[PDB]
Amino acid sequence: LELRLKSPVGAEPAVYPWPLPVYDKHHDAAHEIIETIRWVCEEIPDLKLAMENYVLIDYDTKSFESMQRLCDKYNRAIDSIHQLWKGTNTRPSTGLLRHILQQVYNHSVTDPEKLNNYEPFSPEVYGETSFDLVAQMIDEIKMTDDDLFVDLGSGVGQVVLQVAAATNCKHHYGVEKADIPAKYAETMDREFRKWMKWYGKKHAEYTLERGDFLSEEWRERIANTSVIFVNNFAFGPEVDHQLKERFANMKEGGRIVSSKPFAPLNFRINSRNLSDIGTIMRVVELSPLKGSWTGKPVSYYLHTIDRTILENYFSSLKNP
Ligand SMILES: O=C(c1ccc2ncccc2c1)c1c(Cl)cccc1Cl
Repeated sequence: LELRLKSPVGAEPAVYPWPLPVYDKHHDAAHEIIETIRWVCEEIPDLKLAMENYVLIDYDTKSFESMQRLCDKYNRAIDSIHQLWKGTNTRPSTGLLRHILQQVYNHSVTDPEKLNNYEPFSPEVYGETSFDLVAQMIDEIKMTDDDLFVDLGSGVGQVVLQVAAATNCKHHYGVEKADIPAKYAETMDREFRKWMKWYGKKHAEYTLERGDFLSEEWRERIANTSVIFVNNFAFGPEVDHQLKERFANMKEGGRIVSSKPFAPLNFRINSRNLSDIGTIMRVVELSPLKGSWTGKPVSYYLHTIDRTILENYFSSLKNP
């Protein structure tokens, strides 16, 4: 007993067992099947024509025969369209990406109890504000092929997968120290690549890793990163202090996107604060409410390595 969904690009079919898995009280694999068919029909206009109207209105998620009717109607339409293309990979849309990331998480994080995360910006609630906030950030930082993106404490890899699907960075890295999210990130990686192939969607190169970003190996790695992303909201003072030390080795124009600023927004250099990281970096608050945002009143911080802050203070002492 199983349900099969044919790929719009001829990849290996999506195979679901019956009874279908349940994700939570209001979310299950049946709704995922319905939403996948709908997204495929949205992106392929010919497919919508081929597929009968009623099929997506009258379905019973709790009926094997009903779900199988729904799956067969889609598959036949996939077959009709593949015969039409016989007679002679882009980036996913934002909408489709939200669906893919949720789908990848649903298939990967099978026991979310195991995460022990009660934080408001945790993997279990990613689609709520994070997806939209990360999307707002991608539009604001505007990375190129010369950039290398690192998420320090990447969890199950959701930020890395979103940025990789949206940008053209040389490479995207995610580093996670903790055992449980790092083991789930291995499945997230497999599922992401499988589903992206199924939809026929392109993504940048990315690596999800297990490791301590405060290690010796990661000192030179932070130093050579152009865009660092770090949710440092719960970070201790020692972790904060150590990170500032790693950031002090970054190149001019290097950027750090974070939840809490690493330097005051109103930092003013003087004879007493010359050790502070604020002497070598600009800091701005980016709030989607300032930048048609109707979500949570959230903000993130953009830091830019700029050693001219320090250079100017010295030139000012030498040239009054
Ligand atoms: O990680 C965050 C994030 C942001 C704000 C937060 N506010 C309070 C608590 C945690 C938080 C985490 C993030 C960042 Cl830094 C940039 C872009 C998109 C996202 Cl989702």
